[PDB]
Amino acid sequence: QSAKYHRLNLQNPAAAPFLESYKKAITVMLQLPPSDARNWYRNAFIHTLDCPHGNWWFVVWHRGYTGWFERTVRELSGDPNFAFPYWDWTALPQVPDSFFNGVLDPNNPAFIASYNEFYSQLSNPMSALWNSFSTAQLQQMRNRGFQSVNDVWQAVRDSPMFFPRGRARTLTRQNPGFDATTRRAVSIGTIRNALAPTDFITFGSGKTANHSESATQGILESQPHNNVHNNIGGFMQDLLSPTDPVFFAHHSNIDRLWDVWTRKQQRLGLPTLPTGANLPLWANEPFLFFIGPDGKPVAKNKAGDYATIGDFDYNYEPGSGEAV
Ligand SMILES: [Cu+2]
Ligand SMILES: [Cu+2]
Ligand SMILES: [Cu+2]
Ligand SMILES: [Cu+2]
Ligand SMILES: [Cu+2]
Repeated sequence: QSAKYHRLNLQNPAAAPFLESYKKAITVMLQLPPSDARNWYRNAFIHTLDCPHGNWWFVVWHRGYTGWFERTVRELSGDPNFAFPYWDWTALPQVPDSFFNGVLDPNNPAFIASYNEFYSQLSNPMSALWNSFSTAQLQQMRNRGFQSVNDVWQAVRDSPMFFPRGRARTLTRQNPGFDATTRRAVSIGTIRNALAPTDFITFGSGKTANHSESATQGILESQPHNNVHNNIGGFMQDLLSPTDPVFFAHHSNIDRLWDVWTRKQQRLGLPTLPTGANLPLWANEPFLFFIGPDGKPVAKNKAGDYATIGDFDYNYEPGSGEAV
């Protein structure tokens, strides 16, 4: 658990400068040309293109994506100590009041206001990106049902995934609280249920052949993760969710709950990952779309590279977890 960087509770007074650094980076990334892969919308589209939902690649893909984006925020904030604070929704079952301030709020006029402007600004860059894809990357797009960039845009338009100014979230500063179901989903009882499994698949959601396929889900994915996404509403209810800065605070917390689970398993001398023939099936899954803090494609392009915190070199201030 020794590490250079420290993911703190966003309610920790020592986290406050990191939330100001996050606002500085968001402003930079909204101002970068969408030819730069660290542009705010370019970053969100990595999620649309490659995120697994409803399978055993859930926690590990999100560990990869959050750790790379953490480096990008560190770089573009000029804050060399930056680490993503976590939203402990078990302790704070509401959108944090701090995420309604400045560019932490995706209704802020610094954000693209309309689908029309979004398409205008991102269409040529996303076509250029498509035209650059390797054989391997085009196979990932085929596995996801995308034959061209315009199939991605059809999904963006028809879902819909983009929300205009005033609708970027459903929850508001005045009424930021979760509904009864989502309050239960983030309750200490449900979190303890989420941590109880003693094998990776039951913890982290069901095995599939490729990470664009849907399977049975674990508690961590199906209850606190999914219910929080949908109760926030707007961007957070669909696959351009990382448009909302709170996405990374939500995922800092999910990743903390994984760290809690791994340490619980280690204490009991039980496996922390899939075992036997399942281990290479899981570890060898291609993750081909991550962007480093220099805006270049990353070398670490398989799920197994992200099994541990590893090179990302962060630890957690302890939060809501198992009964001691
Ligand atoms: Cu330190
Ligand atoms: Cu996701
Ligand atoms: Cu630098
Ligand atoms: Cu620099
Ligand atoms: Cu999520």
